[PDB]
Amino acid sequence: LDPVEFLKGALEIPSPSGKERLVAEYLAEGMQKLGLKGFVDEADNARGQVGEGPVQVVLLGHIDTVPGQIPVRLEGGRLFGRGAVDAKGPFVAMIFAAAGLSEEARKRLTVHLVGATEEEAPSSKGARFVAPRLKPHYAVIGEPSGWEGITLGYKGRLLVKARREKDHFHSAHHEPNAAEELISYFVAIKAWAEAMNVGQRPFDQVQYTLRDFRVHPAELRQVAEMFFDLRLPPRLPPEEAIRHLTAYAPPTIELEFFGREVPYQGPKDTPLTRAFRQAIRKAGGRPVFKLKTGTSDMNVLAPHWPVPMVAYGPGDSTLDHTPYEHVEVAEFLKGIEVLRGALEALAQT
Amino acid sequence: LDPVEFLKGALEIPSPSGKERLVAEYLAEGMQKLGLKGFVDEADNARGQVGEGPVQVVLLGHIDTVPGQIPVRLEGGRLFGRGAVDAKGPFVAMIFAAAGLSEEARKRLTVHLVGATEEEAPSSKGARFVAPRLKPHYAVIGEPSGWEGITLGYKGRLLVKARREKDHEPNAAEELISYFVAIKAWAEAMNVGQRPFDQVQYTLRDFRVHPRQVAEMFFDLRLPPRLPPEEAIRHLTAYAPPTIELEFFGREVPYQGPKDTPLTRAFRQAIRKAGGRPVFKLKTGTSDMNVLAPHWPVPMVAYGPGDSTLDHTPYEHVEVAEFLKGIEVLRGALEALAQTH
Amino acid sequence: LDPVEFLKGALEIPSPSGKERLVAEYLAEGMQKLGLKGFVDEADNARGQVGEGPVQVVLLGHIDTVPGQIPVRLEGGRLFGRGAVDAKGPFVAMIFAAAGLSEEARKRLTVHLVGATEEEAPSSKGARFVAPRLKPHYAVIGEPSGWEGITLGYKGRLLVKARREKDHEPNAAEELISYFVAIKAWAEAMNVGQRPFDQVQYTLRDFRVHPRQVAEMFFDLRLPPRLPPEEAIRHLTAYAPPTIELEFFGREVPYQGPKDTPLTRAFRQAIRKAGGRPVFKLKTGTSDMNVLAPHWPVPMVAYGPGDSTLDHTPYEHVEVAEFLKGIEVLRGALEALAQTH
Amino acid sequence: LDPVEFLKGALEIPSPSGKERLVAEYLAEGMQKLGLKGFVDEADNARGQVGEGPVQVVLLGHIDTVPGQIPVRLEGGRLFGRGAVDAKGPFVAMIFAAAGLSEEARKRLTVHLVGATEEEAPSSKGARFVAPRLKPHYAVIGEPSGWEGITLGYKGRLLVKARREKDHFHSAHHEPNAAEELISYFVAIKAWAEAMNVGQRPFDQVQYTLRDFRVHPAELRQVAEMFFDLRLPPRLPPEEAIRHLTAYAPPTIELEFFGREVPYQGPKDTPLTRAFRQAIRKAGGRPVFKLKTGTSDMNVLAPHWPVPMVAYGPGDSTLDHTPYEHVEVAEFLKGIEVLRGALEALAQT
Ligand SMILES: N[C@@H](CCCC[NH3+])C(=O)O
Ligand SMILES: N[C@@H](CCCC[NH3+])C(=O)O
Repeated sequence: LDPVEFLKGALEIPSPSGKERLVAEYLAEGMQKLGLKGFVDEADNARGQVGEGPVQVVLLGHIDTVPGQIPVRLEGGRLFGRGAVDAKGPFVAMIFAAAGLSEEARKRLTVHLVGATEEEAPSSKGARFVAPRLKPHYAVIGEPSGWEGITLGYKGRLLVKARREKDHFHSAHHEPNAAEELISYFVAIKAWAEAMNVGQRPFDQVQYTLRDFRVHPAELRQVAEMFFDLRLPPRLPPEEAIRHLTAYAPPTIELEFFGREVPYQGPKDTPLTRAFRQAIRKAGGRPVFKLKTGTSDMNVLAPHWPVPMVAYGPGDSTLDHTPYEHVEVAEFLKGIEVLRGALEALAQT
Repeated sequence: LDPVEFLKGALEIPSPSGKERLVAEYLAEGMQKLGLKGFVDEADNARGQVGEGPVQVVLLGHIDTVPGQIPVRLEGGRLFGRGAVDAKGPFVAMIFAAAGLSEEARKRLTVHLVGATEEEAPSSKGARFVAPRLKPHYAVIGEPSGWEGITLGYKGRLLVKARREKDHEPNAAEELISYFVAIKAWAEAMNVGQRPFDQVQYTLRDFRVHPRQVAEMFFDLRLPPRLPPEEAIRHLTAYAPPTIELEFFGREVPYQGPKDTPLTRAFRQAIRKAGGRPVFKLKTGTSDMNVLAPHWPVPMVAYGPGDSTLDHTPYEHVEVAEFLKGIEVLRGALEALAQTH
Repeated sequence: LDPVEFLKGALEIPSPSGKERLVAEYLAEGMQKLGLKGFVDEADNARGQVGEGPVQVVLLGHIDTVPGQIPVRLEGGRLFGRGAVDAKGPFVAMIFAAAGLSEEARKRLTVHLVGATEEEAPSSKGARFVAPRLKPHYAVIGEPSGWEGITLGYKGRLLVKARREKDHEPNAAEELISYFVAIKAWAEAMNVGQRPFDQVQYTLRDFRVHPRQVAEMFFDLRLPPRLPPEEAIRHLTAYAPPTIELEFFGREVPYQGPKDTPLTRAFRQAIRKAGGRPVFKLKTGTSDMNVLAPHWPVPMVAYGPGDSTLDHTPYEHVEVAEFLKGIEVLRGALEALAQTH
Repeated sequence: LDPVEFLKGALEIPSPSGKERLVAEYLAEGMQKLGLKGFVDEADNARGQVGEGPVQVVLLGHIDTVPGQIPVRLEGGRLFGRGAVDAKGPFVAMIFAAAGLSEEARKRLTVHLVGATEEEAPSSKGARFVAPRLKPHYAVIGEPSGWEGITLGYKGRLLVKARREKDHFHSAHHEPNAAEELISYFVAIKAWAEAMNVGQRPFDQVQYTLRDFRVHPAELRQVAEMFFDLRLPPRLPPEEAIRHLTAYAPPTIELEFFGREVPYQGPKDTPLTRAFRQAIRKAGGRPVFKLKTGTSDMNVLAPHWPVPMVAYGPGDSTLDHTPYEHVEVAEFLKGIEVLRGALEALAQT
């Protein structure tokens, strides 16, 4: 069973959020064959396990991707595919790493593998299913950090739907219509963020994105709806961010919040962090700590698992969600090498 | 034929822009019966004609409405329905006023009746159909002035489609918002110290986002005399970088006619005789008056019973008493200017 | 002593906050002469006292003004000057009303007169000096209500200094602007649908830029009952990142007293007897009523002749007739509540 | 006469705008000694000349600096001083370059040197004095481009003073006061620029800077004043930019415009451009074309001299106006070398 050919076959199985079963089965097979006792759980996660040691470590990735396949090709040193980077590659690298684990290490560690479902959706159903069922001492989240990167944190998230409906009236009267009231709210949110962001590094900025806007063709009534989202710095968790957005909203506007995720930023010096620092050096690289603008199951899991936790994976995260998503094979391989080393170093304490 | 019941039956026939034929039919029927030689023209306008005299008077209204039907009912002295005020009401008032003209006036005037199609749309197809097919000495536009009101002017108009196309920092939609916010701030600065007729009005009609990335906005400007379409277009294209593509359509010139005119004097007398106090008005929407001024270089006002603040609202209605006063005023004004000739 | 000429002489003495001594002197003099045992206290307040009765009534006004002297003149029935309305006028009206009290009332009431210092400043030093030195059963605050007007309430207040300090993309000044623009947008959203008394008012008082780079702003908020100082402070500090430093001072609680009270009833009678129609008012500024409510848990209103829209303007004046009606109303109200006791 | 010691002595003579005479005299001396016939003109420019050829080339720098000396020290390979980079170094490099010119080149070229006054002020008096007096075939503007850089353009400029005065009134009334009306104008300008800048590279963006804001302590009247400036892309020259700012200003606001400068962006392939491309290669570097966000006498002179023109100078322009302004000596020297080569290559056609 070869790392890159196993990944390729993973990439070839489409797995938009909610439709992960086929790939879970595949990942579970490969894990069965590698001695990781693979299976597919009640949430359709790809599950595995190796080792019998008392130190519980969870290697948790996600096996869903954003919708829309890209044809898979190995060409040059680059493997192309939806999920190459985000994040079938990272999770497959977890699988092979765990598969090549020392007897010494299978003595100190019990390593649980979770290919989580619906990480790309608001639910994170998969990570949430597993949260009350595992009690790790350490957790590694499979998201692309680059093979030399150790990511220490990810921003939180808030999804907002805003709505205005009112009686229709002539477009020449000075009173704003429903769409305009929504725009004006959004503009107020921009102003709020600009003030909130003064002097702040990107990890500490409130960021917003207008995702959708719809206006009903008006007849008796005007209806407009707006979907936006925020990426949340540590200083502004979701419940605080809701109080702010609510205070900036006039009473004419209906708000619905969802996809609440808390930010997470872990300390620079833990057993886990040293373990990866050492493994990247062994593998011949220069480790760099990273903080990421995105949101991951690290945010989802932090409230449940009060333990040292980082995110690691080969590949370049700026290829998330693009039509030419790919990883360098040599990077993917260094990725496996780093995961194994990190586990071994963990076991050597 | 009863004025109010005839209007009611007009309201009961949906005539959203482009689908005016059924109601034109009904209006033409009614005009036949009244001795107004009713018919439907090629542009599906309701047409009628009375009189033989040398001086041509056009009473031009419109018979399309914006969409959304209001259940038609008579209740508490008010007739409710889409078009009650804008502008089936005013046109029906024109029909009945014409129908009761003295034989004295029918020899001084020839009076043409046009229930125009597509006035609520960018085309104004209706009014543009008859523009070169009639040669008025005077013209009255049927839009709600209030029964004691005579409307001297309507703002011009410009419609705009803005488009932005990108690749998946801020996205196409957000960039269109920045444009919209700048044009708003521009309009506020241009408007400081101006009365409503002299203000620029800038409205977002629609905003469409398509998950490359692409977004469009449609805007609707109403234009004061100091800022006609080609001027407004120069500002807007100047504030748009080449990356935001603008399309212009629906251009109409503002119009504001003089306070003292034979038409104007006729209506003030007609109004006083009907027991009211006449009041000049400038309207902040746009009308077929704007479409027609460039073709008919003649005295022109807009008149009709009803309160224009109900235009396009879901409780559109006219007061019955006021509607009847509309009929009376029209007839007397028509009468007064037969006397001046 | 003539009321208007006495007021005039008061206006003619500058009393910007902190420099009230000369005019307190003059007011104390005048109160001596009137048999009101005039003096100047340690906080430089103008003080006076009349009556012997068990029920203490405080007529408290202020004698400082904002800076900028207006040439004092009597002209067209109007007395012009800094303080004419805010609030030398109301206090002088209180002096003369007290000076003409019946001997019947002088046995029911003891009436204290305070021309407070520094009411225009954050300190309100004056009113805070007397707060624990008097024990009123009722209190009247001398601020322009209009002669037919009785003021039930004034908004609270919060002052803010914002500072930003950097190294020479956007500069410190611009970043302070972003904060200001956000707090404005916050206030507009909080105010939608609220009457003025229930609105938050957010004013830029000063903006200082010093070419590291450093800039400061000073803001002045007026606060509705639903948003007192400590609440307003929680919003503002929440919307400020740590990089923008906020200082709070000048906090005053909003106050809005009940419509039906012996004080309130007294003034409505006094007003009717003076030939006017009494009207409750809520004022959008801040006053010593706000400073004093927390100390004097007793019925309280503000009253004085003059139109408060002239506060702080360069044409500040009171109409002479209205000023005299102020005297009359005050006296009658004082009289009416001696009768209820 | 040594390049770096001559520069050092230039840096030691303070020359804030308007007070350049002392340094002009010094620069003129050195030019006299080097055979460039130095003198100080009616505008206090440092003037020189070398060569008798029919091809007129002007090497024009500026000898004024922003106010505020920094103590001069040669330490490490770095020479510290107000003007090291902007722009006494560049002009001194012009002087020594011209001084070491071939006989072959003094035959084809007449090279005019101008150490212009008041370039850092709105006037640009010095460049404007010289504009009607020289008819170059080529012009090189002495501003720091880096020793490997050839700058092809600089943005234009507009200075704006805005004022509002009105009758004073109570701070609790909803009507905005004078300072607030000015802020609101500025905010409108921000919105205008944000829309103008959609999709635009920095050289093509309208940029603004609030320079000062004053509010009179109000007594009978409110007075507020605001000073800001714009850096102007090629698509928006100063007269167009005035129409825009004026349209966004309500009639209550008084505007005064000044320091109008037109943007300039020259073509990539001219005799001058090839001449510098070749000289940087000879000197062992990789030439890069640059467009700059700042404004220079290149903008001032372009309308007068319809000829190929670039900006060149050793040093890093991000040290303009900072308290530790300096140039690497070795860079300064490469700078001279490049200027000479460029002149020689010009003469060799
Ligand atoms: N009267 C309608 C339509 C104007 C366009 C004329 N074809 C309006 O104000 O929107
Ligand atoms: N009445 C003044 C001052 C209020 C502060 C009381 N010490 C104002 O509205 O600004």
